[PDB]
Amino acid sequence: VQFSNASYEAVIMENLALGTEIVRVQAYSNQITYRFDAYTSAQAKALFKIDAITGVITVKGLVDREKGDFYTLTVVADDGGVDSTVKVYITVLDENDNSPRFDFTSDSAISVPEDCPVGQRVATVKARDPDAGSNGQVVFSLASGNIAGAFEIITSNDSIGEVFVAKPLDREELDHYILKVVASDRGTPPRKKDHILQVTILDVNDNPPVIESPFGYNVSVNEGGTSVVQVRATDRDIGINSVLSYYITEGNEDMTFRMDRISGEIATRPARQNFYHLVVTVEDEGTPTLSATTHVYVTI
Ligand SMILES: [Ca+2]
Ligand SMILES: [Ca+2]
Ligand SMILES: [Ca+2]
Ligand SMILES: [Ca+2]
Ligand SMILES: [Ca+2]
Ligand SMILES: [Ca+2]
Repeated sequence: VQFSNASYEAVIMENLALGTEIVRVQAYSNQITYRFDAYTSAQAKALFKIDAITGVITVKGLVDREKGDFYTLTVVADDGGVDSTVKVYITVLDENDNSPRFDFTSDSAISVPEDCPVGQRVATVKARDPDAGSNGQVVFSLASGNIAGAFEIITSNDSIGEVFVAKPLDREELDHYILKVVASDRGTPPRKKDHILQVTILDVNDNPPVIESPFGYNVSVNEGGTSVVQVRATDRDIGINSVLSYYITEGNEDMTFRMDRISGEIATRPARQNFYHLVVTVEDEGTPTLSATTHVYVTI
């Protein structure tokens, strides 16, 4: 009718082996038998058992702190003669038994213009770890593919990773990244999960046409429609940012010459001076418009 103690307490690690003895209830007057009362939860009765004779409570099931960190058992001491009851309080401590998992709201493929300023945010990732304290805090890093330190990841709220431009980008040097984002917990030792973020670098019109002849063109013609010279230029950008237009902008007031806008070929017009100094402008078709100038000196 009386118990060895006012209540019983035990502190156990989650995932403790089945059969582990956690506490012994003892009552005294007649044989005494021990059992859980009717009100003790189904969840608790699946995890713990009490020996009818000894009063020893053992681990019966898989104790998972992420499913519950505290149980109240009520134990009946039946002398076969209402029976006395006593409370048993079980605290469950944390194992670092979970790795971070990325949420599906995490960016996995982004497009960044190569003139994206240092400090601008280009992506966010989110990860969770259901362990307790340090075992559940998440910190992000860029473990590989972060060529020349282009990007940096900053962690908020042990939960969100913000990806920023850390160094100026240049599509003409590197037009894509495969960043291996790592979510680590702060367990000792830590558990980690990786996530791939693909970065495509978009072109800006940041390269001018470059004239292939550094000193311009010096030519003699002795012609109606006779080709005189082809001006050529290149451009390091792509798409419309490297599509070139060729114009004669000065020295052709008497209309002796024609320049094909696309090919840069100069011809005499179908149709007087012994000498012409043509100025040629080459423009790309991007924004802002970039251009180069060259000189074409024509002797007839
Ligand atoms: Ca667990
Ligand atoms: Ca963890
Ligand atoms: Ca845990
Ligand atoms: Ca560039
Ligand atoms: Ca460019
Ligand atoms: Ca260009």
